Amino acid sequence: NSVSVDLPGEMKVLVSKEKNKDGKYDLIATVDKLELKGTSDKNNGSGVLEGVKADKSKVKLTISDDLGQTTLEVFKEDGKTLVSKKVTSKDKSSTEEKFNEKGELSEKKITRADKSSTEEKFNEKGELSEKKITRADKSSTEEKFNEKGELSEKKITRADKSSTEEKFNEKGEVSEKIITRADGTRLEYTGIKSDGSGKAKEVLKGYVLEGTLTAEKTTLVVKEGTVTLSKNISKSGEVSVELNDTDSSAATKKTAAWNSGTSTLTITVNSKKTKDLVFTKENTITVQQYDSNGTKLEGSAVEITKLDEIKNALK
Repeated sequence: NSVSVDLPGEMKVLVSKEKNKDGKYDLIATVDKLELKGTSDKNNGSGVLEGVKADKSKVKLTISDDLGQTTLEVFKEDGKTLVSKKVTSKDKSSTEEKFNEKGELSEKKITRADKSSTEEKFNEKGELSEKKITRADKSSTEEKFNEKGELSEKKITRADKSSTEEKFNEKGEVSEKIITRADGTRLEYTGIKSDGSGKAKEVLKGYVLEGTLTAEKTTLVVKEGTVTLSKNISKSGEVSVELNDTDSSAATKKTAAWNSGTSTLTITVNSKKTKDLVFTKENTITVQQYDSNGTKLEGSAVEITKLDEIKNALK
């Protein structure tokens, strides 16, 4: 009864082998649950097919004579006001537009043959509101602009799912910055001022570390009584941990060494190594105890899950 035909948009059309009552060829295709229907004086599968959704919008598919392009148009109930238009080519590239009630372009999206894309939204003056470019890999950069045409936010997401996200003030300087790492943990900088100064906050699994950004670097502090543990992030991004005890007694005072090659803070009490604090590549902290002498580590490292557990390690 029919013959099936492959079309640009991962879609297919069926075409009758016989002519109908009116000398024409029947055409049928389903497109998102909607069955579109039409007829053509041709039988290669080209032509227009139309439908109506349940909410009364009209759908029209036009398939070019050579079958190398398709246009899908959604209209409102009047059949005249365009809502969306998607044009697709057999190389898989594409164009989508969406329109508002007035019929201005509100959204536009170009898709390349390599699935990379550029998306743009326009405000009600028809000016650029937001733009996103997504790269062949999975990388993506993404901008927002205010009602004065100025950048207000920018976000550089990467292949590994890492991202930097900036917000901008009136001078067009960075007043907030959020840094996410592949592992989902964050670095959050707020209230950034022209000198450098701002709040800092590292968000980890189960707890947050707080501190300050200066133009020198980032310092996150944990305090327990006389002890202060400081986690420094330098302008290169390298981590350094530091311990200060405002204690003066010997039998009790804590003291620590940082080994940058291992990313491990070892704490000594009374000339004997007591435990190791490891700060991992998965940006977790772990603790492990030494033996009597302080020569070797024993048991198994234990992941810190709450802040109150870092404090108890510093007692």
